[PDB]
Amino acid sequence: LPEHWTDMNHQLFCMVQLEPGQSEYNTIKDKFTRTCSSYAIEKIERIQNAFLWQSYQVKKRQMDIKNNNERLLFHGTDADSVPYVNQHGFNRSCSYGKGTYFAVDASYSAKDTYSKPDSNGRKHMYVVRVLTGVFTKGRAGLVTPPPKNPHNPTDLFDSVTNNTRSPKLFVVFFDNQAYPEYLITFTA
Amino acid sequence: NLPEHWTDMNHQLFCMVQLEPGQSEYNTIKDKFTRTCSSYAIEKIERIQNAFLWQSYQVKKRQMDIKNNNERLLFHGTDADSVPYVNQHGFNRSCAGKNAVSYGKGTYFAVDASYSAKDTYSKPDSNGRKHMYVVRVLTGVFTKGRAGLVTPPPKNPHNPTDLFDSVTNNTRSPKLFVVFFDNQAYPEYLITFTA
Ligand SMILES: CN(C)CC(=O)Nc1ccc2[nH]c(=O)c3ccccc3c2c1
Repeated sequence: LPEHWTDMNHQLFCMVQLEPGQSEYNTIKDKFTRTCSSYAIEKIERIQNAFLWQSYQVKKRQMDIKNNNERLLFHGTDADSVPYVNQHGFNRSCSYGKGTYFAVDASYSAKDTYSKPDSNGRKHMYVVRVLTGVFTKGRAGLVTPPPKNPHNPTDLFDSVTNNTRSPKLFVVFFDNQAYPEYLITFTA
Repeated sequence: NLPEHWTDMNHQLFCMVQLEPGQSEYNTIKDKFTRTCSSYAIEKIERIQNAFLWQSYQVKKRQMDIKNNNERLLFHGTDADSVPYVNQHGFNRSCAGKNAVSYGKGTYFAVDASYSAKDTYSKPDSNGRKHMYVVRVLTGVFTKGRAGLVTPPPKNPHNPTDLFDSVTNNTRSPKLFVVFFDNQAYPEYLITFTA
């Protein structure tokens, strides 16, 4: 488990609210305001999920071995999906393909369509480690990433993007490819 | 890290190992198959040695043993065309076929081999070969399913994140299980058989 995590008293999951003014809080704030300077951050929480982390890191080492595979991306969701995501992560079962979507810019996940405001006006987006690895442009109807070689349909790309030259979003089609690291609660 | 009974796979992240009849390993799998499919003939049995699928699955199994008898050895019949993909990548619910009677949108596994042996599942290729996997499936704690499930239901309606590990057709007498997550099943053997 990461050293910068706080003690979880032999628990496997906990949300650790960050302290403003500290490097950790500010680093995340900086990546958000970089494109969302008009929004007001209410709080930032470090998601400490021992189980999700384990599966993700296993996935990461497999990808490093099989091929710079990790990207820090954004994911805005409604309030109701937050509890599930904290515990279980991102599910494709819940358009450049039918997987989970993650934005390069926080501005993109800030849209009400994504970070849908709750009755109190709060919006939610995750700061996510995503295993984008080797990618290709996507297309609707993808249920899995395309094969690197059409004549070896089992060697797959790790993710897809909207535009390979200037990626603004990535899509992953498997469970343990995204780790929600922080949850940003913010308002207008 | 990998099972010590596995053949060397040097430099391979994966390989299919053909089993020898007369062996406990081959014979036992044959016995579980013929237990309900005595009318079919087994062409061959291959052990699936997938390093990555195994690692992920075992991490997932470790986690379900802590959170909660979570593993079942079940059958999965597929067409020939899905074999290559399942060997490398395992079972995908996004590519999963609608079951005749549906208890959710995930990958299905049978208790009896007789069930998976139906042409609708282990579809005969042009040569008449049928295919089914022997799978280690993390069923864990389960409940009766229902169509339109995209994940397992919560053990409790008011704590919607604490989920069941799988769903079945009948809790008292389970003949099939459905899993909705990627590494809850490891394809351990591939049974090729004929009429
Ligand atoms: C039908 N979908 C709109 C359901 C949904 O929840 N989508 C969703 C939900 C969250 C999303 N978060 C993102 O950062 C993002 C970035 C680029 C493109 C999409 C997203 C994004 C999309």
